[PDB]
Amino acid sequence: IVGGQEAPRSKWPWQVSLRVHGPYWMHFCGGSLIHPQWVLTAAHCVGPDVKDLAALRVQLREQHLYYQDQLLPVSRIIVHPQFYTAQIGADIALLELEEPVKVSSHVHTVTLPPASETFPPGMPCWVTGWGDVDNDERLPPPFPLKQVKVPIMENHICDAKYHLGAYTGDDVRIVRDDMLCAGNTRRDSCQGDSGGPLVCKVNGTWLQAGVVSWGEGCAQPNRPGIYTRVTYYLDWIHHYVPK
Amino acid sequence: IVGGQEAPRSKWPWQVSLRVHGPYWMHFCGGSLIHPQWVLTAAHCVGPDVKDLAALRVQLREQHLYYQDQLLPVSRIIVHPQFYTAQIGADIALLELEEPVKVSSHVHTVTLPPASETFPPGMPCWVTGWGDVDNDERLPPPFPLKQVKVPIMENHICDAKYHLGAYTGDDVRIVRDDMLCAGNTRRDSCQGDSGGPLVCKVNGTWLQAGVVSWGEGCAQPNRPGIYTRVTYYLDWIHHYVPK
Amino acid sequence: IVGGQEAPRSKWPWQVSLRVHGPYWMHFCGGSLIHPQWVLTAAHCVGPDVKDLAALRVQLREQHLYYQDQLLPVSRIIVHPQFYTAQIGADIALLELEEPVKVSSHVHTVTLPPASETFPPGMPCWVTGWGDVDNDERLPPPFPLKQVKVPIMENHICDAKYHLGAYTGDDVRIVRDDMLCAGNTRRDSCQGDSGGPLVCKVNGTWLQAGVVSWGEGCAQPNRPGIYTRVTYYLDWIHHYVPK
Amino acid sequence: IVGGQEAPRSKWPWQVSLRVHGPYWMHFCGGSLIHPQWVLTAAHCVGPDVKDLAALRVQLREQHLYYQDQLLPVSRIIVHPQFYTAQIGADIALLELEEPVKVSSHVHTVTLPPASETFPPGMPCWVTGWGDVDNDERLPPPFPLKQVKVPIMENHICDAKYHLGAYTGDDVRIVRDDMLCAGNTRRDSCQGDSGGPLVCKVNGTWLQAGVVSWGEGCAQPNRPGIYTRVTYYLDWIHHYVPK
Ligand SMILES: CSc1cc(C(=O)N2CCC(c3cccc(CN)c3)CC2)cc([Si](C)(C)O[Si](C)(C)c2cc(SC)cc(C(=O)N3CCC(c4cccc(CN)c4)CC3)c2)c1
Ligand SMILES: CSc1cc(C(=O)N2CCC(c3cccc(CN)c3)CC2)cc([Si](C)(C)O[Si](C)(C)c2cc(SC)cc(C(=O)N3CCC(c4cccc(CN)c4)CC3)c2)c1
Repeated sequence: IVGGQEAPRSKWPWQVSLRVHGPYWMHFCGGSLIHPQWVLTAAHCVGPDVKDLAALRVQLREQHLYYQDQLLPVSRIIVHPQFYTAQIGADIALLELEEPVKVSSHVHTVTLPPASETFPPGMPCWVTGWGDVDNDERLPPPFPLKQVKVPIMENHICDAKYHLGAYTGDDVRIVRDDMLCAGNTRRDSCQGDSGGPLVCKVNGTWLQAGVVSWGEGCAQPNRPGIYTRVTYYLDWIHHYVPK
Repeated sequence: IVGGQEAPRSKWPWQVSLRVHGPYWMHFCGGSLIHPQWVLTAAHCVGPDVKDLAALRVQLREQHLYYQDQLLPVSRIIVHPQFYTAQIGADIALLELEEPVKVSSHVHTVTLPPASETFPPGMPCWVTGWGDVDNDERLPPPFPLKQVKVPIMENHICDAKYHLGAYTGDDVRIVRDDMLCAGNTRRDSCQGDSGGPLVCKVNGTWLQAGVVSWGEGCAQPNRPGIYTRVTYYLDWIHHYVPK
Repeated sequence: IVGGQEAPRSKWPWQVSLRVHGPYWMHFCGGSLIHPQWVLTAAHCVGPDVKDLAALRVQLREQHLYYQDQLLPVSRIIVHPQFYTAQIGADIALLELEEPVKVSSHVHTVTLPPASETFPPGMPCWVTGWGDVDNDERLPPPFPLKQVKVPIMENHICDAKYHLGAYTGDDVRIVRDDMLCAGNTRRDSCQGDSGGPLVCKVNGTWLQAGVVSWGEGCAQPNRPGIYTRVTYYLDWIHHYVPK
Repeated sequence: IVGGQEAPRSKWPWQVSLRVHGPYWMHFCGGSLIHPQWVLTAAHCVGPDVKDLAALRVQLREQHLYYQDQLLPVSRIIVHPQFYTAQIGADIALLELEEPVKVSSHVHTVTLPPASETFPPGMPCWVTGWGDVDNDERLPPPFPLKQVKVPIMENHICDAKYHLGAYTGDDVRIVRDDMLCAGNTRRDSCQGDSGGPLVCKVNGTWLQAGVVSWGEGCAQPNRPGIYTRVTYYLDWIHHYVPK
């Protein structure tokens, strides 16, 4: 997370950390708990190549990475079948846990948006995670969960920005319709935040608008953060995740 | 080049090395001389973001990088306006030299196929360059130009290979019609060979079939080298480059 | 610590971590609390070149680095004036804290041997720290304090081992009289354990025999861990540190 | 080499490159040819641990590293028996080739000094090699041999400089009598130059005064280059090398 601050303990009870087995169970991506037995993340975190489930664990909301881990194994990885890269799109995946988790005030699910929410500019939205705090700059020990409030920008404006300084033709769309843009040169998500939630407070309720997907670097001029737009994927999600 | 050998000095007289200004004029990509004043390369070598022309140079056929350079300035970079990443396609670009080269025995142009050329599956073709000799293993000093023989394959087969051990749906296309595949777990192009030529000798004439574009790593199981298919962009190339 | 395990929280109440200012207060060396206001460490951790006192802090006994630090400022660094490199010797230093620590169950001083103490060859001693778990392999998060049991050996034996597979003449001394050796190919101190304590329980009392100083790598054949011999510098230590 | 320039072809016909076997025969140190079958280098290049001769080669004077190698194997490594580290001293070694080399105007031996030469300040002296051109900055391709003219400074002045900014006691000698000091903040030897020659022109004849040994970094204030003083080691050399 570029900018923002350490999250209070009482916030974002749905944030998860994904871990891969190596010299230690290392954090490589975020996620969100959307049901007691399902985690929502980015496909590029766990694909497009098939991975060994045994080498994967999930860790539920922790204030500091690694310090009080209780790692949960995963029975299934479902990756959106149109996923190949994040720039093409469908950067979205589901992790099914081997057991349903017990929920509490500090660990519980996030609400998905109804299909028709657009998340226009000026909505209040936060992104969270344990990624880099700037380009090629890791989150320091003790690895506190960070949050940063990020401005949403309309897709056609974001797409036009991405064309600035580029050879790509103006009519060749960069930012796709299944994506959402947010952030600026002070406030952004970054590497290690992928797969985590962008959430907005609508009519009193926190809703997941996006999954951290990609960008050109982190907090660079005219290159805002790109997120998988969750509304585009609700039917796919509900094919696997009970309501 | 993975699984290759050093090229004899009489061969590949069209090969070029692209150089970027830092502590020295470092090689970052290959190219091919297709006209006395024009180099054909990959877009991803030089875009999608516009970079400074003064920081770029071209080096013509050389047995050993850096030893006896004669570096040529570039007057123009033309990047296909559809390019944004290699996986989406249109990974092709032209460099116009400030001067025509005085062509010779050691240096000369490669012939581009006619639009109708069907390079048959299995045809033995050659890819050349100064890239990595395996995954994350750089070509050692003294940086001899390498060559490797690689069998062309049908896009349908290469697509189906990319889908083995992958979550991507089988009907979702990974290898596209503007691409061409070649190579296997012993023979392949690699990082720093990008932009460089895949050539096939067809009824006795060396034709450029492909531009080194991308892959999942180098020489991995079921992940052949992917090349921009030259016949596909013939008209765009001829829009700028004289016959 | 190589070939060790995580220390129980009741043990090694004298262990300290030295911290240097960068992007965070990074651990670079261990130390031992030998008086409420004094830390014993290795000179090479802080010299031979004079560095800024404000960039240094001390952290007292902690189960996991970084998690719940309470960092203590240092009012003075005293480096043995004979020190220039560990191989020459006099690798020993004192840090005077700005304040006496309020000693307790969890935090307290280690006892230094009397000048006459002959720690016998073979005696089982313990070395503790947050250093590397093998050559060029850093202690993983969450950075638990480790311990390992290491047999003391006679300098004459350790010297002769250092000379095996070496050009150094057999009469030319490598391990010196102000040094003490311990460890084997399974058990040893390592990089980042430097300055930290080698302790032996002698007729029921934990005495500090050594300061982690140097070695040829960690846990290599015929290259035991070398430690500054505490009895040797007792008078210098007592020149500054009250009984 | 820090400062100075690429050496003309016609100079330093006695410079050698030492190579270790890995992905390629990589340069790790210099040396000088002092007899057709003997090379003079620094012990720390090839010790103090016994190394496998088969993994070692010597390369005689080359204008550019790697480009026209003819590597020679070594039958014997003789390391000064008092060597353990460079700061202790006796940083000197001999490589015996399996065959005597043929000498020419471009490849031939350097003259050793008579025992009584002191090489006082103001003598004109050059150091040569293929090392780093500044701290942690490698010599770029095409790796030209560099030279730099360096001022000699008297041992007691150099030793006093090394004490400046240090904890080490003023009467604890840092720069030993078997060493020689040369260089300043613009002109110095560096990592990869070790084992190579410092040579001075005395009464018309080029003489090797030093072997590149150590220092604190390269071209830092008050930290000039330190060399093994060849006059101290002439009897040892002549025990092995015919006159
Ligand atoms: C199977 S597709 C694929 C393959 C590879 C791969 O294996 N490669 C590349 C191809 C190479 C090659 C070359 C020549 C020949 C051959 C044939 N054998 C192969 C071998 C090695 C690598 C990638 Si990759 C994931 C490494 O893409 Si890019 C680093 C070039 C990339 C592309 C883009 S598009 C503008 C942005 C960024 C980038 O800036 N990132 C990634 C996203 C990060 C991020 C994360 C989270 C949030 C945000 C928003 N602030 C940003 C920031 C850093 C990075 C993709
Ligand atoms: C002012 S004295 C000095 C200076 C430098 C330094 O600045 N250098 C080296 C010389 C270079 C140079 C070359 C040519 C010319 C010039 C002149 N311009 C300079 C410049 C860079 C470096 C050192 Si240094 C600390 C980097 O010594 Si060594 C890496 C060669 C070394 C020497 C020895 S002696 C056998 C062992 C190890 C080693 O294996 N270690 C260190 C100890 C560690 C350790 C720590 C704790 C416990 C244990 C026990 N298992 C082991 C393990 C790794 C390492 C010391």
